[PDB]
Amino acid sequence: KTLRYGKIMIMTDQDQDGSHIKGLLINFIHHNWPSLLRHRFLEEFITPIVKVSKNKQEMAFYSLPEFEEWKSSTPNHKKWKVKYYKGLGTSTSKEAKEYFADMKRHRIQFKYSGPEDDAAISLAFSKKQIDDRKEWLTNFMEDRRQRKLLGLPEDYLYGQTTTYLTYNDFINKELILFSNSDNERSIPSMVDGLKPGQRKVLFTCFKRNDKREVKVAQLAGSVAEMSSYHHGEMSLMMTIINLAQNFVGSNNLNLLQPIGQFGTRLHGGKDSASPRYIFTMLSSLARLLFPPKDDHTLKFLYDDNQRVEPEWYIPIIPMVLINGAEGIGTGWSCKIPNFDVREIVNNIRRLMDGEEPLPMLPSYKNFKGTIEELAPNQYVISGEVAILNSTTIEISELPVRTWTQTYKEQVLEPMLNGTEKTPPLITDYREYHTDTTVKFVVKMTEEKLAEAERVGLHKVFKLQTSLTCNSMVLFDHVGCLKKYDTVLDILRDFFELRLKYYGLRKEWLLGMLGAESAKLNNQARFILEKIDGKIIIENKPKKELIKVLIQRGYDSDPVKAWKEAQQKVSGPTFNYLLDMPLWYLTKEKKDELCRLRNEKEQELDTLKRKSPSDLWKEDLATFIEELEAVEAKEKQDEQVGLPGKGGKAKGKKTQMAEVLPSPR
Amino acid sequence: EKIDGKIIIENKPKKELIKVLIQRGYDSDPVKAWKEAQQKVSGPTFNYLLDMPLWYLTKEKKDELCRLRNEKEQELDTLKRKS
Amino acid sequence: RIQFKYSGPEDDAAISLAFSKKQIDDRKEWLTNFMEDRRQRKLLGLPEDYLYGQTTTYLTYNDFINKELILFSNSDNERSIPSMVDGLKPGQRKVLFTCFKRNDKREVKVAQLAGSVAEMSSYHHGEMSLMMTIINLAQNFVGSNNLNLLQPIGQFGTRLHGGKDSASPRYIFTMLSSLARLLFPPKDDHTLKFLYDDNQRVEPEWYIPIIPMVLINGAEGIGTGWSCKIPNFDVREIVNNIRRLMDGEEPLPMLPSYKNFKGT
Amino acid sequence: PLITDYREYHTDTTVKFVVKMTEEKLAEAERVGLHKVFKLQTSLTCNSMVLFD
DNA sequence: GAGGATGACGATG
DNA sequence: CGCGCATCGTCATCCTC
DNA sequence: GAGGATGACGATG
Repeated sequence: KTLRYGKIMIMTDQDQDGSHIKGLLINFIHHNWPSLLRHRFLEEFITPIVKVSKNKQEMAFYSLPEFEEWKSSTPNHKKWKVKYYKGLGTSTSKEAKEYFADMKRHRIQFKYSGPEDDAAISLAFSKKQIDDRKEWLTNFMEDRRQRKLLGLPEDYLYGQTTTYLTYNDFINKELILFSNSDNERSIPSMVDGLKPGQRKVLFTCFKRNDKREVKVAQLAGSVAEMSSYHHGEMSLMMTIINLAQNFVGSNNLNLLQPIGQFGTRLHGGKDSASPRYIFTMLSSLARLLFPPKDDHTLKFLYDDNQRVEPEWYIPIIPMVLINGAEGIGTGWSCKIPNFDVREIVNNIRRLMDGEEPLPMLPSYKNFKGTIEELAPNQYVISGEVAILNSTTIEISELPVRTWTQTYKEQVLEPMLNGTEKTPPLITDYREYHTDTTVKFVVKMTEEKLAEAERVGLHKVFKLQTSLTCNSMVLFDHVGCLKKYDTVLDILRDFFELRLKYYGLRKEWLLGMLGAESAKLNNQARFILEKIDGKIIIENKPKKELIKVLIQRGYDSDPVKAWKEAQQKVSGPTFNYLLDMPLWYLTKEKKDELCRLRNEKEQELDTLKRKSPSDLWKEDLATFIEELEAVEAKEKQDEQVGLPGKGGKAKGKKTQMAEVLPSPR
Repeated sequence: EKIDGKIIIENKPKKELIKVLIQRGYDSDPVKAWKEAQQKVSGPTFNYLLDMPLWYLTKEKKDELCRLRNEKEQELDTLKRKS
Repeated sequence: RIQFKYSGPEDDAAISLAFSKKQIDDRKEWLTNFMEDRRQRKLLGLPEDYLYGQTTTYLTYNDFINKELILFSNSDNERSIPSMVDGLKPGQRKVLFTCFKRNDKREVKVAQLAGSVAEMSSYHHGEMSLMMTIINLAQNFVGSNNLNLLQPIGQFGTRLHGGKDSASPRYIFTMLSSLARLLFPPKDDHTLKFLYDDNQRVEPEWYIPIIPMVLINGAEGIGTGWSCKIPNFDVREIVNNIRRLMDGEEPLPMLPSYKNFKGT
Repeated sequence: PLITDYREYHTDTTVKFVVKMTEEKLAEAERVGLHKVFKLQTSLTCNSMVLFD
């Protein structure tokens, strides 16, 4: 009674986001006041997610499995007018009046019995129960896989009216969906290495041509309109900005072109302007990375009866090894550094040959720093320093994760003045930083330089960086998570998954060329028959024309046949034989068609002659030519970024060999 | 004219075809003329006389065109008659 | 980096000219003189004068007031009050032209439409003003408008609290109305001459509606030198008045009317 | 205090006012004017008829 | 009973 | 992603010595 | 000299 309130009612949407807020609130309350979980202190308010209406008849549905059961149990499909309720802006005051007209349906309390539930309350909030959560997610994934294989429908809540709600089912049924969704959206798969947001953006970009430039804010709305994006607008724009970043230490191959200020390498890289201030344009590499002919390979999802993006893609190279996968999710995580793009082609060629591929080293574009690996899955990265004189010194190259403002505030300020425990190390410093390169006119006492050398230049200035790669967990082609050991095994798995598709593409291409080939052959035969002359065009009925076309061995539309054999794999159709203008009756058109019909025959004979092998190399040849062109453009940009200043002076430089602490 | 039959379609060069189209009183594209007389207000064009599919050679298409050509004449006469 | 120059107290009068509540007629004469000079220069084809042609060390206040701020005054006056021919402001004009560019059979988002309008109409006034203009075009409740060009989809603000309590432009949806097809027939596209900016076909300077919009939705414009405030009227009487005028008789006096309003 | 009670049963478009008042004060309100006391009158003038030709 | 003071306002910064 | 100060000018109230 | 405490982080609320 002393408290200002007696009951706490929280309300969220039917999405999984509210589950996290409810869990955090339960944690905040139970952490200090467990005894208040038995006096009707907490309750819940719920909202609808979808409503059907036909002939002034409405039905309420609060669960997606409930909607699936309603579809499986009712013979009316498309008969009911459906209306989705993703957010709060859709509902109106007239609906709120009906919502508050029935309290016993939405206002539901909770129930607590036995201390065992508290363990579950701690399960999602204990830093010492990581393996327990791992087993929990594994059990749920196995159960979902088994239920999907057996085709048995899963269980859901809010089927009928309820007065209370047990915590055990609350944790085991609702928050687990948020955990699964966060894990699915946080870490990309191993097949394409693209997150769902990047996937939606790239699919929307593929939908159009975009010959000219386009705004980011304008593109975000178009992406959200077709990709069914329901996560606000800021996250999508942030993902687009991350895709746009291509500076040193961020990415190695982007899908866009840098137009505007996308954040510099000086202050965090997050100092970019508004998405409407900046412009963007699609790159030329995406055309070769994802060939259009692969659209008939994967099966798209069916949401809102709309053709949407697929679940993954089939790139020519694993993107995780070129741009890095930094994902943080529940149960596991993923952090893979970058590598060299040139070595990937040589490794793939060696694997196609059948030889053991050479070990790779983490590389970065525009980075001259050497990396030595002493222990497996561990790397040491150091920069380069130049000693011009016994007093002056300059840092030539900085290691990865080195920002100008942070490095300055964390190194120069303690070294310049005398701190509480350390004397002033440096005497002077200058920052002549360019757009990409750095300059340090730093002076130091000659006597202190000997001590700095004895201790270590990389050690005193903190130029060494250690990283370990152990979380090699990625989504498999099936959907499972497996902790990997080496990169070469991932390359071999990708190679097998890619080899599986050469035959599929060959089967799709074979016969499809034959269809247009037979179509052109029939058209040429019709032209030759007209030159000879048997079909009278004197106002003859279409029925006699179709009868003659059937009696003279003319097939129907092959394109219609290939279209019919796509969803699951009157009478005849002859529109294509009558939709031809009179230009076909000219000598030049006939002469060019006589060889156009054989231009396809040449490729068809080549496909019948070629093997599934020797195609990957021919596909990579154009890609290597385009990559050399892109590198030439990058060198041209460097020439643009050339002010006219003198080259860096040659000077003594050394790399420290840290003792190996034998970690892990 | 095709029903009567004088223009041979046996791989004749386009030059002879254009010469025949000029000699038989066939004008150029009127849409091109109205487009030209819009900004400030090779030789002849006959693409529209050759971009027609074979469906025009059917009885039903000819019968419907015979009245479609007069559907516009009715509105043209009405415009010439109305104020 | 250019400094300024001050000579003589007379410039202070100009400094007060654009900032005196007792010199309204003086500003009116000033705008009138500028408009007459611009009309004469355009008719004679003589090029006007401009500043910053060569390097300058100082800048006199008299020319500063008479040459630079006057352009802002003219632009604000041109963009604030609509014309008498169509009664549409330049923002509404750009939005309606962009809407005419497409068909829009289904619904569309407001925030998504604003970018498409800004992309083709050469809009350079941020994004908030365009969305606010779209919201004002969307309002159709009692006491606001009598005939809109859109359809009410969502919460466009109620008649209880200011009418400005609407949600985010992305929260709400919109759809083109069916009356616009009859108000602006497509065949009128060959009548007006469009401007040529960026070598691109853009919206015209005005439109030719079947009825004066100022008498159906009101023109509330506040600009420099003058303003405009016209109340609403009845739509049924407009047709009778136009028929009587086509006949050649003296039209009857009208009375300000409002949709769903029984007040005399 | 002029009024004694009031209620606001407002719909989406229409309004409702269950308002009570002293019968004696109603006579004074009538003598003064219902539109005047409750401020229901609104005056507007249209003089700025300036438009772009 | 009249004049200075207070908001109504609609596109833009 | 909601939070908030103003401009140009015109006019309806409105209240006190 | 080792273990708890402090930030690095990337999509979303």
